[PDB]
Amino acid sequence: MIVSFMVAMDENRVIGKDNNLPWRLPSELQYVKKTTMGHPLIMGRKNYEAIGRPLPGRRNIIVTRNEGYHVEGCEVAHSVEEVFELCKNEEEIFIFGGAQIYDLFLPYVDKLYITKIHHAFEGDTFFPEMDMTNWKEVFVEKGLTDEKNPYTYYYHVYEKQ
Ligand SMILES: NC(=O)C1=CN([C@@H]2O[C@H](COP(=O)(O)OP(=O)(O)OC[C@H]3O[C@@H](n4cnc5c(N)ncnc54)[C@H](OP(=O)(O)O)[C@@H]3O)[C@@H](O)[C@H]2O)C=CC1
Ligand SMILES: CN(Cc1cnc2nc(N)nc(N)c2n1)c1ccc(C(=O)N[C@@H](CCC(=O)O)C(=O)O)cc1
Repeated sequence: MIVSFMVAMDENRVIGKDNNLPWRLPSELQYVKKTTMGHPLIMGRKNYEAIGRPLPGRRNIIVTRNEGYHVEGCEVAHSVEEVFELCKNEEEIFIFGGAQIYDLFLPYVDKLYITKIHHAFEGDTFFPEMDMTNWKEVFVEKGLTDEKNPYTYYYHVYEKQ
């Protein structure tokens, strides 16, 4: 299948601060919503706890090592292979991150969905560095600024061959 990364990031690749986004952009969540809709979302359990609930219309798969972790409305995988085992006949798969989880699927990544925020937030979890060269870009577009989304941000999509 197609393994896709889906990340929002800072001009310095920052993706989170607390166990939370260092920003609050409701419109960003909607490009994200519409892109992933109808597709499994694989998210690290630390990511999940930052969302606190199952996101409708998609298979929510939560990656933990913890044999006893359960949340109603989500599957759980203790493994990259268990994730693939669950996504047996899937077409595309969205790695919804946590950097620990971006790290686990780096060998499998087929494409990239990156929002770039042009601003410096002082966060502490970063999106890992990626293949110099390789990935050819396929899509650029500018998002939506307003009171509530008061940062300049752009959607990007890359693909490797
Ligand atoms: N801006 C953005 O696009 C996004 C931002 N974020 C932010 O990033 C932060 C979360 O990222 P991060 O802290 O790296 O954590 P993660 O979201 O990657 O979740 C980490 C958890 O995944 C589980 N895990 C890690 N490795 C394995 C393994 N080999 N097998 C099974 N389970 C494993 C562990 O769970 P356990 O300890 O239970 O065993 C680990 O604690 C938060 O601040 C969040 O808001 C996250 C996603 C996107
Ligand atoms: C902490 N966080 C993770 C998050 C935020 N922005 C991202 N942005 C991108 N580009 N990629 C990600 N992986 C990403 N992940 C969240 C928090 C809330 C919602 C959320 O409730 N989103 C709704 C849409 C808005 C809503 O229902 O309130 C959804 O179902 O997608 C999603 C992501």
